[PDB]
Amino acid sequence: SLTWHDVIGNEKQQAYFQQTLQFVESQRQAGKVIYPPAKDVFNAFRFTEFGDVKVVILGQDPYHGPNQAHGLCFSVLPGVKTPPSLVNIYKELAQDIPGFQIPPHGYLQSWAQQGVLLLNTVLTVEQGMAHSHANTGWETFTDRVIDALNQHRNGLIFLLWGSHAQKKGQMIDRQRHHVLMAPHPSPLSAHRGFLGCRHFSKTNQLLQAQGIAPINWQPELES
Ligand SMILES: [Cl-]
Repeated sequence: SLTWHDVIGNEKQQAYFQQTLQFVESQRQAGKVIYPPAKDVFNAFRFTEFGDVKVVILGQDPYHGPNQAHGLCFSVLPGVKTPPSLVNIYKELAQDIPGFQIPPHGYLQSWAQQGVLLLNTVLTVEQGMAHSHANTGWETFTDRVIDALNQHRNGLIFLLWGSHAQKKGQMIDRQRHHVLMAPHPSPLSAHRGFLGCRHFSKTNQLLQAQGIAPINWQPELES
């Protein structure tokens, strides 16, 4: 029943956090193209409340091209070309989940509505520049996010894809929470151990073992 407000609202008063927001705003004011739009930065928290989190998936940076990032890792809004990482996520789901169909869009917010926290560890990026906002304080913030989930929840499933995400989750209590590892679904590593990981069926097995409803991984468009 605890909310993000309850467990991490205190971050608003932290110097590092205020300095992160001040930096992003100054960059925007200077004419830097920063993604996602300001109104979307915290969408993962909007769409999966703290007490509602069942599954945590980490990304690193928001997508850095136009029309892509909207505040959820890996997702793009309807009408946008499915980026390479999500192409591979979808390929895995098609093999892993009976009856899953690769959708003609990349919008994953229906996963968030079911309790899948779609968290990037860095929450903004300058256009075309990977890792541009890596050392701005966002990693501090998302460290606090992961610590809150680790300490104040039990039985979460963390899907940690790639070395950055796995290092990010190094403090997660692996007895109290269920951590699943695979490489990043980017084409740079998908074919070297992500494809075949079966994380989506495994996640559902673990949820069912707890008496929790499994995720319907088939993404839905707005109605
Ligand atoms: Cl990608």
